[PDB]
Amino acid sequence: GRMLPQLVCRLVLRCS
Repeated sequence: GRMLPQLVCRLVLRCS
């Protein structure tokens, strides 16, 4: 995984 399964939800946290 990593940078794929959370690339979206993180996207939120991408900007976190």
